[PDB]
Amino acid sequence: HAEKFRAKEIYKSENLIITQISENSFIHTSFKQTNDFGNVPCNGLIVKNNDETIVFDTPTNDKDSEELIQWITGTLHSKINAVIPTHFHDDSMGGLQAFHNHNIPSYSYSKTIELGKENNFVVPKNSFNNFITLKVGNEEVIAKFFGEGHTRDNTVGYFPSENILFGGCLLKELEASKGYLGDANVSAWSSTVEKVKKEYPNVKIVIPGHGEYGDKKLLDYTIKLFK
Ligand SMILES: [Zn+2]
Ligand SMILES: [Zn+2]
Repeated sequence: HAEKFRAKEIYKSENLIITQISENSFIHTSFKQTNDFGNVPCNGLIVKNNDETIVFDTPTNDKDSEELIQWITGTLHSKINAVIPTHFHDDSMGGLQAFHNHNIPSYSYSKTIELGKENNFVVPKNSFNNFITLKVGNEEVIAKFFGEGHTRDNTVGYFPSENILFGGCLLKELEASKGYLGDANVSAWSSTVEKVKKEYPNVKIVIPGHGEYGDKKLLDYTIKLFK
């Protein structure tokens, strides 16, 4: 990592890690319990302007979501304008009920709601097809569907003021394996990520759904992996 903004790990408990990666954005990392490999890390993104934030992805469960919400409200001293699960799997949406219990507006791609309901998961209350821009303070965030890949509903988040891309599980960390393909369209995945890369050429940081963030190289790696 050689970004002009030197990343800072500003919070660490047994269950949640916050890593500041730009002046006003932060990776949230929590864990998914798998009966096979123990706890595996899962990422989301917090963006902030003044005393307002937007969160991409929930932790897998309400307890960790509550820890995250209380950290934002209690330590970042900010309101949460919105939460945006980037796909229907638990590592993006499993802890959504906690956000609803705080009356935090939730948004996802329409297909995320459809696939969530098919699995009797709690789903967001608002939907879009195929992008939305939401205000955070005097800035905005983009949430957009570019095509199928890891799942058929996966969306990405972009914070243009700091050129931060939250790729979600559509994006892989460098050298990652292909991961869980049970819900994937591997035929479209590379083309989808090519579209993301074309749309955000000035990207500075790319955050994958699991593992280590980096720069545009994660886009190139993920494209190549699925060709
Ligand atoms: Zn997934
Ligand atoms: Zn994932």
